[PDB]
Amino acid sequence: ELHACKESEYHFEYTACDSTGSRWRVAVPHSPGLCTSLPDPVKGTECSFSCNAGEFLDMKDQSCKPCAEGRYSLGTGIRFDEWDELPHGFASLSANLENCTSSKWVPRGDYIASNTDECTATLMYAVNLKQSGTVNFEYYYPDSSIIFEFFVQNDQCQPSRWMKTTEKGWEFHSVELNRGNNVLYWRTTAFSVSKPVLVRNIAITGVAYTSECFPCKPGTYAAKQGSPFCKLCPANYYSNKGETSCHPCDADKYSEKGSSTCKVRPACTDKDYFYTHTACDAQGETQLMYKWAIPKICGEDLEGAVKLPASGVKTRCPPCNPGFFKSTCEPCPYGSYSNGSDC
Amino acid sequence: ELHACKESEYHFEYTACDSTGSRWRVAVPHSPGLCTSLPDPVKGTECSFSCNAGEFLDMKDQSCKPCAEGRYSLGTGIRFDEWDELPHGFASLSANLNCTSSKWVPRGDYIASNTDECTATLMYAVNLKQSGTVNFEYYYPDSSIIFEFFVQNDQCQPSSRWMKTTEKGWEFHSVELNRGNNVLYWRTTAFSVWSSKPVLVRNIAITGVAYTSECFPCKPGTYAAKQGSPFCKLCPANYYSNKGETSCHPCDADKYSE
Amino acid sequence: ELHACKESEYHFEYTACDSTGSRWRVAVPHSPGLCTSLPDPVKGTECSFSCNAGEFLDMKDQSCKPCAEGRYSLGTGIRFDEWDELPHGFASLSANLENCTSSKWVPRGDYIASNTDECTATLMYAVNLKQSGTVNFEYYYPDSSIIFEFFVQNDQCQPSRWMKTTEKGWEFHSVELNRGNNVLYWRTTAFSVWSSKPVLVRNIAITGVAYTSECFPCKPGTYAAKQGSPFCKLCPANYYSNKGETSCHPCDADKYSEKGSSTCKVRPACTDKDYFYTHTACDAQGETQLMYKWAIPKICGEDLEGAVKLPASGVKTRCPPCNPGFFKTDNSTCEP
Ligand SMILES: *[C@@H]1O[C@H](CO)[C@@H](O)[C@H](O)[C@H]1NC(C)=O
Ligand SMILES: *[C@@H]1O[C@H](CO)[C@@H](O)[C@H](O)[C@H]1NC(C)=O
Ligand SMILES: *[C@@H]1O[C@H](CO)[C@@H](O)[C@H](O)[C@H]1NC(C)=O
Ligand SMILES: [Cu+2]
Ligand SMILES: [Cu+2]
Ligand SMILES: [Cu+2]
Repeated sequence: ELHACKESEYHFEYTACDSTGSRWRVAVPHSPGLCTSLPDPVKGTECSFSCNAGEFLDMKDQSCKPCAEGRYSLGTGIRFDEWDELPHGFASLSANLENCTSSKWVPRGDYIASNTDECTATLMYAVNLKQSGTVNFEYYYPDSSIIFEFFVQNDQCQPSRWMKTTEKGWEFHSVELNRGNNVLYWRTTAFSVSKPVLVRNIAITGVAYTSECFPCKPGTYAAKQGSPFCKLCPANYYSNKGETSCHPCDADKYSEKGSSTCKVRPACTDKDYFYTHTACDAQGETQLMYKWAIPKICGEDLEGAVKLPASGVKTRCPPCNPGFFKSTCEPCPYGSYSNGSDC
Repeated sequence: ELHACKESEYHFEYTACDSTGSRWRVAVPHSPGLCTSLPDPVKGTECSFSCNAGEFLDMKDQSCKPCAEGRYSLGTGIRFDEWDELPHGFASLSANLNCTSSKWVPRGDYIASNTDECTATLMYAVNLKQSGTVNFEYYYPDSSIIFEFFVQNDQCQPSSRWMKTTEKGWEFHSVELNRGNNVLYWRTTAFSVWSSKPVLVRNIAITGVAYTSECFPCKPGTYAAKQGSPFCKLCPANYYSNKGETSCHPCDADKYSE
Repeated sequence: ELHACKESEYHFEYTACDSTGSRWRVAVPHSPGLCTSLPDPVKGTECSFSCNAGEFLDMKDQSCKPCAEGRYSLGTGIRFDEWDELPHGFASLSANLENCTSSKWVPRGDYIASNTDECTATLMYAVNLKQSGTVNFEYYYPDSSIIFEFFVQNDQCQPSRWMKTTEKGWEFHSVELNRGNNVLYWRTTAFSVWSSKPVLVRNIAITGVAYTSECFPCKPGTYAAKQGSPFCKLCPANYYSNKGETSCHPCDADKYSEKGSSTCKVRPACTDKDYFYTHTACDAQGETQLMYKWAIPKICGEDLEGAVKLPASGVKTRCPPCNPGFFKTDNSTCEP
């Protein structure tokens, strides 16, 4: 009476994991009572198949496929790059150490920000790692006035906690996590003897045993298949969802790095160009050569825009730097002093 | 904020046929709100692609596949081999020429006509999307009863009318049909000569209906060996089988089976 | 490489209806392979959305819009107001009643006409109503010498069939139809031995066919003012119009226009046939004055040369004796 469903009406699904850990790849119709003669169940993977980053589990043949072009999988983990609001699951508990309740870890923007005043602002995440994994987050440590603590309390609530200062770049941090219900804690306190502490790209690995491919967000492009992270489109290039490559933008429009849509180039203003003076010539006269800022996003064709002023007239230089004798001054050797005219 | 649609979620489907006949193979999630970045629509068959008996339409590559072992497709047609009750769509209307009781009685293996002098009409109003034929096996043992099978047209205009005697076993008959809503009539009126054996009809097969159809598992007691079978062969006596079997298992020594 | 298509290329369309009756509003590019990231298909209406007369189904939002000005939608039905030739789908079958094959429903013009001679001329239409609907047709029945039969056959070809005679106006008729492949019949028999007057049928409108129609620009000579009009009103006399016209454009004085005329026609010069003579009532002295008048639909200009003017008349001429049974007074105004 019923049909014999083709490949389009029956989908593979895994049974409930037993005590030993065996699963059966049973065939299930998409809606009840639509077909019979389903394919016979076969042995599934032993409840621990974890596809690597950039891969998804194909049910037809139980193996990790390398995904498609322009799409990312994030693997058996999650990421918290967005910080417009507090991401779901994060608890921004703030308590006075002994009102600072209004002072807590605030979602400043692309990065979260710590409280500058003297208070205990804890950012806590409670994630149940089904598999052994690690956490990778980028933390900015501008000043030593506010201390940074990152300790993952374990499954039994059982507890090197302090993070060293970061210079120059954002730096990178990573700790190991076990299979227990690990609860991550990000807390900062100010001694009030300021510069807030910033956190970006919280990456927790070993969560769901399997993920699914995700289209690249606007402003992001992925070229090769199986990309754990979808790269960012360069400046002056726009993009959309699922774009394999960034489309070049028009000349009259300017685009920032990873921009969803192009923005019209405004007319150049007096603020755009900056004055400057170059070195002296053979006669001792320096020529001033006005320059535009390298993030030049304005157009000369548009009316009402001040052009780069015509400069370069040779103007006699003042006496050269002390300790330097000339008109290309060279460093006078040690043991001789110069005021700019003679050494 | 939606995951890219995997091969297992989106199910290819054809758009509504336009006036010219162009169709699009749009990709649709099995339930709304699941996927994004679905495969792009492509041109489909021109609203008239039909797969012969024993084949089905595979949407992935728009062509006819040979089905599989132990399954019959019936093609672009229907079949009414079962007669335990009156099949759906059949109107066993009987008009006096009271004879309300007399009509085409649906015996299990075959349908039997009336024996008395009452006009019993077995009507089937079927809409044929494609020009096809109707085939059936009619038993006509006695000539006192007159057997008429005439095809009415789409505009109800009448359209060889009578049938010949079927001596020496069941015979086979077939007439052509048309694009319209042909309405088939089976009628037998018995002359009151004070004497008859009712006319018997089996295996009504109408082709050209509903365009492509899907494969079905073989009915119990019937087996199919190779893919593409338009019908499941009957298992030999003393042997038995079940649904979907490619062969008939032998039976026990202390058991018999027709 | 392909780029995401702006709203100028992808058009919303409905997938094939399933057994339960659910559809998906898939966004389909106009030409294959031009874009990606198309809008996600959403749930459609349950395969039975029927916009009323004067409304069209908007794909952007699944609701019935009131159409635009100057255009009609005809609703979920069809109309057969044109009868210059036999409309497509109509079978004017003629058969002998027992050679009368020559007799059939002739498309005389804006109306169809039945056969005067003794023969059976059936006007058959086979329309598949996807929805329950009605048929509305105006029929003219001048004389009873020719009988009119209008019966609707069902899907199983299994059949009030006789129509009433019409006096004065064209009258209006309507019956009900089912969801089957209904076949409408219009036949006339001429059982009268001595003659005849043909039977006329106009404005056959069958509703409930395709579940949805599309707005159509109004034909020339027709204007539509309010949106959602299931018909375009005909322009009055001396007014011309064209396709999609919201209002009928007034014509020039030298040109005359019939009702529902696409283009104006130059007024010919007045001829002796245009005016008709007549005599008015008597005066107090018993003299009548004749006052020639132009015909009510007079079409001719006085300015054009070669046109005879309205002749000067009104000379008092003594009336003959008044009507029998009527006696005149001093004012010669006879009273009963
Ligand atoms: C105490 O904390 C509450 C919570 O934010 C705050 O509304 C209140 O102003 C504080 N009291 C002070 C600052 O005196
Ligand atoms: C008369 O017709 C009815 C059905 O309408 C039927 O049940 C009844 O048996 C008939 N009478 C005889 C005597 O057969
Ligand atoms: C009757 O005969 C044929 C069709 O049967 C037709 O062509 C012919 O004109 C008819 N006769 C007359 C007198 O019209
Ligand atoms: Cu499904
Ligand atoms: Cu490009
Ligand atoms: Cu066996």
